[PDB]
Amino acid sequence: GLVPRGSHMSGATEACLPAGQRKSGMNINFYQYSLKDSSTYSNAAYMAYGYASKTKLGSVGGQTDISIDYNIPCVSSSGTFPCPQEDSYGNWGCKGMGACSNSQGIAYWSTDLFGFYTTPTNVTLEMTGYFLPPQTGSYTFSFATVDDSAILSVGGSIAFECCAQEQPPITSTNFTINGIKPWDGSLPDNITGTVYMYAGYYYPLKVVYSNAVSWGTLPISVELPDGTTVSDNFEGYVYSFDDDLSQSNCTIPDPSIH
Ligand SMILES: [Cl-]
Ligand SMILES: [Cl-]
Ligand SMILES: [Gd]
Ligand SMILES: [Gd]
Ligand SMILES: [Gd]
Ligand SMILES: [Gd]
Ligand SMILES: [Gd]
Ligand SMILES: [Gd]
Ligand SMILES: [Gd]
Ligand SMILES: [Gd]
Repeated sequence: GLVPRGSHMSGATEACLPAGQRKSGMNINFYQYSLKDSSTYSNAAYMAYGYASKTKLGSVGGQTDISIDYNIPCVSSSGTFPCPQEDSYGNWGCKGMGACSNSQGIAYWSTDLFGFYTTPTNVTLEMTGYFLPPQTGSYTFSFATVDDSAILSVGGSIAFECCAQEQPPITSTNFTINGIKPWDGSLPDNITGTVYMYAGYYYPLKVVYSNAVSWGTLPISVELPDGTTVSDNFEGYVYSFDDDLSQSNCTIPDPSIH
């Protein structure tokens, strides 16, 4: 055949070719989330778009280094230092610091989330941008763990619409990774999702992350078609573009035949 036949049942992931000035990194938007609310973020509609109905706190652009690793303070005999969760013990102390005098269960203010001053104990954030595959093939995105609730979505009309990165969130709940905190309690370290991508196309990427209490954690990785893994620092892979709703040709519904 002179041409490829295309993915079966138009199953290729939609991608984009935005024509404007590319910027390195993802945009991060921050939204209010209530301390100790362990229910709101267990709903798919909230995690897909509902988060943006709460007050927007602010934003930071140009972020390439995207994993979350937030540790609450331990107010200790020798001063105040962040405590790795695995080093916390008793009621409570932090290994190497002694007993901590402060509550685990209050809000704490910090810039650790992308330099933005907020409460990482209780917040929801939305990361948007475009993933640029350097290689054609299967990419496997993963969260190593999820504390508390998160989704990852890849593709036009799944993450967001082409050339419209800055618009209000779309309603798609067809998540690439569903790390939504279960009602039942529990969940494993499905957690991963696979997308077949064609080199040189821009794939919309959305990550929505929430925490209700204390520690927050979301280690983000992707396994490339060559079997190597990129973790935390996605520089060279993620980009933003200012909205251009007028760019008629921006959406590529089927990169497998374009
Ligand atoms: Cl601290
Ligand atoms: Cl100790
Ligand atoms: Gd990092
Ligand atoms: Gd951190
Ligand atoms: Gd940690
Ligand atoms: Gd940080
Ligand atoms: Gd669409
Ligand atoms: Gd947490
Ligand atoms: Gd592999
Ligand atoms: Gd803009």
